[PDB]
Amino acid sequence: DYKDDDDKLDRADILYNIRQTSRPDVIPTQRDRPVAVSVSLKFINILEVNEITNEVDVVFWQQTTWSDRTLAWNSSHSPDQVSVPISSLWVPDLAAYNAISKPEVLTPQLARVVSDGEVLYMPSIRQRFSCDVSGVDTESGATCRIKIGSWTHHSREISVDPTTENSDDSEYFSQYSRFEILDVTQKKNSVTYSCCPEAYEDVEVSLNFRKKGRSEIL
Amino acid sequence: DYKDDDDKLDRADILYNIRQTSRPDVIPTQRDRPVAVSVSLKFINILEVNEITNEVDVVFWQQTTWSDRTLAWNSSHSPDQVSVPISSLWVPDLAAYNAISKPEVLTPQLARVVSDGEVLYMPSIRQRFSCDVSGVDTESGATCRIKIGSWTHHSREISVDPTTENSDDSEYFSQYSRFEILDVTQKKNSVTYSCCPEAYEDVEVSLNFRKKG
Amino acid sequence: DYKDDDDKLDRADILYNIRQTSRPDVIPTQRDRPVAVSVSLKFINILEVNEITNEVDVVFWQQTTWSDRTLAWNSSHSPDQVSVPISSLWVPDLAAYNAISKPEVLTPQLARVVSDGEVLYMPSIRQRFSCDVSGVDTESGATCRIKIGSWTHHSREISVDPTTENSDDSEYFSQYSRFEILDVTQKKNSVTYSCCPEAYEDVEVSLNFRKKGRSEIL
Amino acid sequence: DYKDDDDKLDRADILYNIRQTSRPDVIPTQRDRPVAVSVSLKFINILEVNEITNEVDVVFWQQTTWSDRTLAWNSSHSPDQVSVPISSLWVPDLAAYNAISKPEVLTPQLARVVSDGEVLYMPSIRQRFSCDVSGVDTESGATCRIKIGSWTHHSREISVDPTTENSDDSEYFSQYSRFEILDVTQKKNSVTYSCCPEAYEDVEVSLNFRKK
Amino acid sequence: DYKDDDDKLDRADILYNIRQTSRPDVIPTQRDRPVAVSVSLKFINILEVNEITNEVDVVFWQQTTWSDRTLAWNSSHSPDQVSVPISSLWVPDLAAYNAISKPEVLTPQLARVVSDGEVLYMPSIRQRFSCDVSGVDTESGATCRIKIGSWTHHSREISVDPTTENSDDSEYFSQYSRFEILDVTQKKNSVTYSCCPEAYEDVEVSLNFRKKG
Ligand SMILES: COc1ccc(-c2cc(N(Cc3ccccn3)Cc3ccccn3)nc(N)n2)cc1
Ligand SMILES: COc1ccc(-c2cc(N(Cc3ccccn3)Cc3ccccn3)nc(N)n2)cc1
Ligand SMILES: COc1ccc(-c2cc(N(Cc3ccccn3)Cc3ccccn3)nc(N)n2)cc1
Ligand SMILES: COc1ccc(-c2cc(N(Cc3ccccn3)Cc3ccccn3)nc(N)n2)cc1
Ligand SMILES: COc1ccc(-c2cc(N(Cc3ccccn3)Cc3ccccn3)nc(N)n2)cc1
Ligand SMILES: *[C@@H]1O[C@H](CO)[C@@H](O)[C@H](O)[C@H]1NC(C)=O
Ligand SMILES: *[C@@H]1O[C@H](CO)[C@@H](O)[C@H](O)[C@H]1NC(C)=O
Ligand SMILES: *[C@@H]1O[C@H](CO)[C@@H](O)[C@H](O)[C@H]1NC(C)=O
Ligand SMILES: *[C@@H]1O[C@H](CO)[C@@H](O)[C@H](O)[C@H]1NC(C)=O
Ligand SMILES: *[C@@H]1O[C@H](CO)[C@@H](O)[C@H](O)[C@H]1NC(C)=O
Repeated sequence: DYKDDDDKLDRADILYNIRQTSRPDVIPTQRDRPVAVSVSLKFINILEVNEITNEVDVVFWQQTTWSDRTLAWNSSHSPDQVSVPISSLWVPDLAAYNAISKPEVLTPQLARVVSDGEVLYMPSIRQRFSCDVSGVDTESGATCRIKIGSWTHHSREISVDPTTENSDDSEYFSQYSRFEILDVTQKKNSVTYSCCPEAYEDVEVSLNFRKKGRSEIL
Repeated sequence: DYKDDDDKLDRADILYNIRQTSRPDVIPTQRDRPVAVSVSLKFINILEVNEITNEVDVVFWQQTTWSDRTLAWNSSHSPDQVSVPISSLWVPDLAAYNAISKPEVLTPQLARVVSDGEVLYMPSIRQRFSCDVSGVDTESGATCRIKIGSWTHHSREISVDPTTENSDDSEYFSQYSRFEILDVTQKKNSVTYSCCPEAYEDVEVSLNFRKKG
Repeated sequence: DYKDDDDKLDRADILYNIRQTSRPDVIPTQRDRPVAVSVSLKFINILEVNEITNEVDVVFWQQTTWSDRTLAWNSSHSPDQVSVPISSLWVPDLAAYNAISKPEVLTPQLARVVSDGEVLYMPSIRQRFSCDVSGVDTESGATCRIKIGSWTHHSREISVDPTTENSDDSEYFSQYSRFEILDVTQKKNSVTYSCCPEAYEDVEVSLNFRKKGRSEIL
Repeated sequence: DYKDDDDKLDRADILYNIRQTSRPDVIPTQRDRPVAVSVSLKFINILEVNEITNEVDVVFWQQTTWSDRTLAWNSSHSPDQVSVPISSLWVPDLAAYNAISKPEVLTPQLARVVSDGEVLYMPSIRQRFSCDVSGVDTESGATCRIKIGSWTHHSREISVDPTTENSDDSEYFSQYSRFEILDVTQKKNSVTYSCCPEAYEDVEVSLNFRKK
Repeated sequence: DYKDDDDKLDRADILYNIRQTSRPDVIPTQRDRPVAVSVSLKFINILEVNEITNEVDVVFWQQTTWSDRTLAWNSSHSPDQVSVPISSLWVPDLAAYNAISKPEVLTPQLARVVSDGEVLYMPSIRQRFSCDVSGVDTESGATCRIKIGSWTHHSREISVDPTTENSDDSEYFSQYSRFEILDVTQKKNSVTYSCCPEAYEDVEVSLNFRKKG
């Protein structure tokens, strides 16, 4: 309930409840279905691009959501959401398969838990990637592909699905970047290896971008 | 009162009381209203300015204050204030929305708790930002804007307000910097996204500065 | 069996069982044989090659497995595998003898424990090495050798064995690298020092790689 | 007692006593008086100097001492001193007001606790500062001032005092540096802010140095 | 018993025994004598040298050993040696007097404990030092001296013994370095300061090296 959101004791009790029920290390599979993790990257900046080494340095908000209805509560007379340290929660073990640096989280490591069991987590992350930088200094731009999925959970355990297919991230991308975004495409993809049987679901993020205000030869 | 400030046992007891009462992970919403967080950035140094990439590296003291009346005590014959490790306290989950590096805290992670429940927290932070660097080597200078607000609490849970809206920062900015400030303003601002319902309050800090001639 | 894989209470109980049985600081010697650790490096990216200093900066997945039969459970009607924080497990104290930076782990620090007691651990690691970079700009390429073994356990306590002896890592190495891999060979080798006659087993990883576009103008 | 310093059980007992008595988060104020913190910086290395940006990169030993009498014990027949992890002790919340990087501690984080309750702590610290570098290539040299005081305790709670006003740090400063030290002065100084009522005591360390 | 080395339960019990007896924060002084620490550096690489600033960036293995007989056990029918996380053990608080960066430890932080109570600890460390780089491009080479000893324990509490062989230096030093080692000499010395009592033992490591060519 909206009116009761700022009831402190209620929030403290909800946090207590969440921590009693939460299993931070066990996947919240419900009904023998995989955990449906939804992921959508919102690019904030493109900081370094190297066309020779095919490397980019970027900042993005990793919009992440999933359900654990064992965390759910009756919010008819209590807050609808609270913030929770992610150390108290299970969080999907996502990794970018083509990252070449550690994900640097720039933000407080808190998630929102909603009374219906939905969890929202959105770290601001600075990270470097190996991807196709060719064409960045052209009209059509470069297309850098970033693949994100579970590091240890195959598709029967975790499914990683995109939220919105196409965007140009206009509400998020810095107007002061040297670069501009032409399109961001986010699609389901699946990876397997010859060594190892199971398939892994990932989201393949296609970042099409170019140098801004480039001087051309016409 | 200040005459009892160095009563060690009193300080120990106050710290004990604070740790018994404090809920570090719960917003201290009193009277069913948002937590009023007051913030002002005091710029100490401008370390690097890259007009190629529109990036700045700065050091600032983040003066931060709010109230949690449940922490209050009667200081008629006891210390007015004590220092407390911030891990013992709730602290607002502030973030700079246009930061491009982690906030590096340079100073002991302690806050002051006043006997009326007021909390004062002021880390010296070195951090990099993406902001408009155009004009830094002109008379009018550059204007670099930094937006600071709660990362996870919307306006009904936390309000973030500027302590003062206008400053020359003269008491704080390093006289030895190769840069000089023309103005620092701090304004209330609201942020919303099409994806999401609620609004998030922030403080928009506008740093107008130039390379000294 | 895999129909029971998403039974969450079962997963929680396996994790509990593993944590009750696991001795994280004790080598899991079975019978009185050394722990047999299988290791195979899959190179993902070659970030920097410094011909002046003979140094390389690389990213690789360190495919690692060993068994601890005391962790095994009956999985007739329970999950075959779970993910486990490596803090809950013994892991081999592997080190690269010619590393010149710390191994930076880019991925969630989780392992897979299989119901037969097998443990699989595969961190993505960025690390710098001192090695022979000569030849990198030639058809034959450079051969960079990295020796990896236990830091404190001799051959009677831990044996370290390569899996695949030869490969070009085509499933793993980035197509966007300015380098290309000719061959990755991984062989057993033994190290002793005049101070200390006890043999230490290691895998010698020979990375044969070359710069793309070796022929240029000037 | 000299003879008992290496009595290991005695050292373990003292450490146990210290940890039972110590309040690491409470200032050790005695007799309604501020904690007297004595501080002296000894510069070891001047690693980088930038005359354009007025920044220096230095290494120094922060010689720090104070007393907590509640830690004292009778050492007539036991060790006079032991080493203690600082996480078991209260240590002053000192910070350099013009630091522009994190203090990087290069040494084991241990203090010495003396049987009279004196505590000695001396980290080697690498840190960058914003200060006046002009004149560094001249004979008179540059004078870089570094202000060190409590970050959260005002003068009623903690006094920060120099041990020794003048020195050229000869036993400490690297002979192999490309800079040389002319003089290091360390003086009491007091800082007040228009926002806040009380004064904060600090040591102003004036580092007079030049390129060789 | 080496045939009993792989008895897992035996190893678990030894670790239990070590952890019950170990005092990680107390110097293991036996018979009212200083802890006799043996320590020597084995250089693996010289990565960067700057003759202008007199700085070197090197990698070495810190061969370290000492005794704590309270850890001893009877190994007639049990393992002779086990690996132990150093968090479970006292370790000498060694530091380099002329270090200008943190010691970056590149290896698992385990020590070996032997059934006679000997402890062996050998971190691979990358670290930068301020030292005499003059002569590096000459036949005579440079002589960079690195001074290492206890940070807080004087000579009556900890002694250091750096005596070791060096004709095996090519077993350790990288063949791929830009530099070559002429000699590594490691000798006892003592340090005192006018301000303070006691002497602190150190190991003066003289790294005599030159650029190849
Ligand atoms: C696919 O799943 C998601 C998850 C989160 C979001 C999301 C949340 C969101 N906020 C709540 C939130 C939840 C948790 C953490 C941080 N933040 C608000 C807000 C506003 C200003 C700065 C920061 N966060 N803002 C935006 N733009 N997106 C969207 C989709
Ligand atoms: C709007 O909220 C605030 C919060 C703090 C301040 C504040 C506090 C303050 N000190 C107390 C304090 C409380 C806590 C932590 C550190 N410091 C004193 C002082 C002086 C010299 C260095 C350090 N701190 N100094 C200054 N200039 N501003 C002002 C407004
Ligand atoms: C010689 O021993 C090994 C060990 C592991 C592997 C292994 C595991 C593996 N995955 C499972 C796993 C277990 C644990 C941790 C991470 N990953 C799958 C997978 C797929 C996409 C990204 C990540 N991991 N994938 C690949 N290619 N190899 C191979 C040989
Ligand atoms: C104003 O307060 C002080 C505090 C300490 C000192 C002090 C202590 C000191 N040592 C003891 C000590 C205590 C504790 C920690 C480290 N060290 C000896 C020694 C010698 C060689 C390296 C290291 N330490 N050496 C020097 N030069 N100064 C001086 C004044
Ligand atoms: C003066 O005291 C010492 C201590 C250790 C050594 C020592 C130990 C040693 N190993 C055992 C060990 C003990 C503990 C930790 C790691 N390692 C073997 C070995 C071999 C290959 C990589 C790693 N370690 N190797 C070498 N070269 N020296 C020598 C003298
Ligand atoms: C939630 O609680 C309210 C009042 O406490 C009650 O009327 C309502 O039935 C509850 N909802 C459910 C689903 O039990
Ligand atoms: C506060 O404390 C003093 C003495 O400690 C007492 O005189 C007074 O009544 C107390 N209550 C209030 C509300 O001040
Ligand atoms: C495993 O448990 C199943 C399930 O009840 C049972 O049929 C059988 O006894 C077990 N199988 C073994 C021990 O091989
Ligand atoms: C210290 O201990 C000795 C021996 O127990 C005792 O005789 C002496 O009186 C004590 N000193 C003080 C000052 O109490
Ligand atoms: C050591 O232990 C073995 C059995 O554990 C025993 O036979 C022997 O007497 C013990 N003492 C010595 C000195 O070996």
